[PDB]
Amino acid sequence: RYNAADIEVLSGLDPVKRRPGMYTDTARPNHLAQEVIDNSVDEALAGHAKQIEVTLYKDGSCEVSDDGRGMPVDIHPEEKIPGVELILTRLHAGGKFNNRNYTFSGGLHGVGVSVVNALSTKVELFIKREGSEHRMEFRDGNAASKLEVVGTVGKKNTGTRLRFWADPKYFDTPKFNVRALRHLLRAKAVLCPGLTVKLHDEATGEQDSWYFENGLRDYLKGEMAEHEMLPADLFVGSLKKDTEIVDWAAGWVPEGELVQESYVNLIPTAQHGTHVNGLRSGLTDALREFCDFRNLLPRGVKLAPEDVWDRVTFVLSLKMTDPQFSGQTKERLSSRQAAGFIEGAAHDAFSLYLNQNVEIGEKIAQIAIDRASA
Amino acid sequence: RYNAADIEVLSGLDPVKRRPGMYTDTARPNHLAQEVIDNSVDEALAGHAKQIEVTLYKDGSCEVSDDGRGMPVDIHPEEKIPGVELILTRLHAGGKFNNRNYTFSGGLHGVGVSVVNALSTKVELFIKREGSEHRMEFRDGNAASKLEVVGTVGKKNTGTRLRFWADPKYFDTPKFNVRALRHLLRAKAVLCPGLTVKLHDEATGEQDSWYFENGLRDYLKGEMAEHEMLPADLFVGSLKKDTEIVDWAAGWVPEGELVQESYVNLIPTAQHGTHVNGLRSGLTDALREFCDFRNLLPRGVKLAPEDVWDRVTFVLSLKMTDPQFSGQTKERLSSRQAAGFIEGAAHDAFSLYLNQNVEIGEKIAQIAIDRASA
Ligand SMILES: Nc1ncnc2c1ncn2[C@@H]1O[C@H](COP(=O)(O)OP(=O)(O)NP(=O)(O)O)[C@@H](O)[C@H]1O
Ligand SMILES: Nc1ncnc2c1ncn2[C@@H]1O[C@H](COP(=O)(O)OP(=O)(O)NP(=O)(O)O)[C@@H](O)[C@H]1O
Ligand SMILES: [Mg+2]
Ligand SMILES: [Mg+2]
Repeated sequence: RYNAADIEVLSGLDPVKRRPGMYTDTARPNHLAQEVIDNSVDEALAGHAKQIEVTLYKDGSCEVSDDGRGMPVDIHPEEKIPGVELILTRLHAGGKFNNRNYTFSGGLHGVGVSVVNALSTKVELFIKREGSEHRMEFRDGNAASKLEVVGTVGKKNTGTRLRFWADPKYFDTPKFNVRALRHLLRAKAVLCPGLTVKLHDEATGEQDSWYFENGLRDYLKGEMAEHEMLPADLFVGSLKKDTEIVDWAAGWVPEGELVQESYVNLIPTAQHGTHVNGLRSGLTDALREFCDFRNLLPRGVKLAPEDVWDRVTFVLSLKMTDPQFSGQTKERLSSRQAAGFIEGAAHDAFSLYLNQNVEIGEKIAQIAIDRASA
Repeated sequence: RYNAADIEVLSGLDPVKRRPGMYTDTARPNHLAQEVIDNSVDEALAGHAKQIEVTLYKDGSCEVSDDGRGMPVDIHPEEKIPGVELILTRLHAGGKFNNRNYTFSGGLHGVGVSVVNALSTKVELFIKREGSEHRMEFRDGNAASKLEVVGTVGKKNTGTRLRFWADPKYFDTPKFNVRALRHLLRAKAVLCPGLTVKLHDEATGEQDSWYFENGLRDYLKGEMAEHEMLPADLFVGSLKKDTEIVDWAAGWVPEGELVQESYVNLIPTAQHGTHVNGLRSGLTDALREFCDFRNLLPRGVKLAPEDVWDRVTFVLSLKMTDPQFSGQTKERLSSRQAAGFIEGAAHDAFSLYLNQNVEIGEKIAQIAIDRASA
């Protein structure tokens, strides 16, 4: 029949092994690498790392090296294991449930690295802290070694280096999408100024290396260099509040295909969420108030946000303490705070731009008016 | 600094309370009710329940009652607490990790009910099993009462009744979307024939009761009675293989707005996924093997899936052992197996309909090819 005994409890990393679809993208191990990139970028965003180096080995493994603080090797006071063993083997264990150890961290669930380990036949990592370099190895998510000291290092030579071999049984294909991972990694250098990011595909000999201090405008200009945007130089804005920061570059294109990237604590949000909603409302408000204060609007036509957005190319990078994502892969942002904050920020900053740059704003407005009439 | 002590381990329901966005749609508590609905529908899908009754009380709470097997009240052999206590209190604990207690269940993660309670100021449930009626109450996710024997019942009166009071701090709005929950509940009666589904919103004066012995074709006809489809009588198909079942009704609409509903073990998948991709592939493949065999397709123009799919209206219901969803909200199905299974079923079944009903099959092709003209 049906009793309490028929209720089974998955513990440790087993929930990830039995249903990985809810913890990662099972199409490719790219998002597993992303999880490791993110923890390195989070160290970078906290002013502790200045270099992320990603290597795609010919044996299918991927490795991420940062010069951040290194994940703790110390013994957990109420968990009996060294921190790294705890981090790699337990769900909902992480340093980012507060805003003490990381301010604007991409990681929030304490699940990321553990998913990598749970879905990797092998994980080998080297941590450098307190003058000593350590090594720990895992197999099929289980601890495969002890906390080894492999060498001595300079006191301030710190960092985490993690290399994982994705188990092909959990994925439609074990092959990495290099173009996507290349694009992803460069944007991390654009969005975290001062961070040097390198990628090395040992299968093709590719090397790439990025460093940008103030490059959001030039980043989006470069991604649509073939197309004619207006303003030709890409309206950019910003707003800081030490709990929320927003940066964006936006343009309107009469012809061609649209770059539309959005980010939350440097994590890409493919289905965009609420922060993109605020940018649309704010830009729309500033544009329907510019069409009316100047009577650019034929009569009978009213601008819907859809008309504003149909031909926009934007790059939105929001940073906030405690975002709210809909899943571990973090594809849309559902924080309701974000919609208003960006709408206001963009509404003020675009209104000033238009009343300062009247002829350009008209040419913007005509693109929206042409979409609404249609 | 930053040592192992700074790594926090959230246990119990604490992960849900600190980051509810990854476990539910925090825009409104609708998805909390869905989790309770889903567990009742799974009892129905296992041939043990024949009526689910949903009541949206004016005090903001929701209650879902089924006449199924009732969730276990005995003590778990290795967890020491009664089954209901384990179900409500622990993550990744369920009877749906195998195909023993439920064959085609919507639930797969063992997390659903725990999320509802974890995000509710109060939860009160009644179970009917073993001739005795039990009751247990929760507050803020914690057990607030014991497993009380509140009454006696007949041997064959069995069932589960759960009432939860969603904590308003976790949600953008505490009011339920009745239109959405109304539409949802009707699909459960349509997709599980013989199941009687009742909705009672005590605030809207609304009462509803759904029962269909065969309603898939009639369901889509009613939702697109406002537009003229082709075939006017709605091409439908089906296929069973003792591991997966697929049912669908599909039509092509020259004018009006397209209803496109997809389901996996009766759980709605709004961002459809692989089951819809296979249906699109099968129907498109079958239509060119018809446009080319009957030479209705101009050459130099080719039929792509987008052209077939541009104006399709479908309702697709897949049932399979071990689906794979991308998140707790189960918005996309990523099982790549399902894509092929439906493609074959749809490809064979659509080829037959066209070759028998060609004057209709032609007018279908005209919609697809004209759409390709652009
Ligand atoms: N490169 C690193 N350097 C230092 N600490 C790290 C590093 N990578 C991971 N950590 C620690 O590992 C813990 C858990 O990481 P992880 O499993 O990725 O979950 P999370 O990053 O905290 N949040 P999420 O990724 O959304 O599940 C964090 O609390 C960090 O303190
Ligand atoms: N109405 C019910 N009748 C009988 N058993 C139930 C009922 N509701 C819940 N259960 C049991 O409680 C377990 C946990 O349910 P739940 O937390 O909703 O997750 P799940 O159904 O296992 N899968 P998921 O919904 O994706 O998390 C189920 O596996 C059932 O065994
Ligand atoms: Mg992380
Ligand atoms: Mg469930």
